[PDB]
Amino acid sequence: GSSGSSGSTATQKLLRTDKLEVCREFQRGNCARGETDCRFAHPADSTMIDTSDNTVTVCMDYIKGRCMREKCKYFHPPAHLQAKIKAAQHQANQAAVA
Ligand SMILES: [Zn+2]
Ligand SMILES: [Zn+2]
Repeated sequence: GSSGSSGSTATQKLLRTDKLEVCREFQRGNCARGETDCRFAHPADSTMIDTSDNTVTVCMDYIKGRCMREKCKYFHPPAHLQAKIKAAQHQANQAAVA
């Protein structure tokens, strides 16, 4: 076979929704809005963080309201947030801009 047509651009082609951008301030302890008034998730453990993208996985089950996965090892976002994501899946209208 070809075994590699071409690698001009080094980047995959896909998109996920279970990815929360970890805050930069909180990490050091500067964020005042907190995971509550802050859109970015605040990892308390700060262990499942990738220094490559700086994003944490999102528990799909939990989002639905029932999280009983096997040894759930994903971040659990707050209520306000949990929704922000849900809406995305369920076709709906968007609010104005800030
Ligand atoms: Zn924050
Ligand atoms: Zn979970």
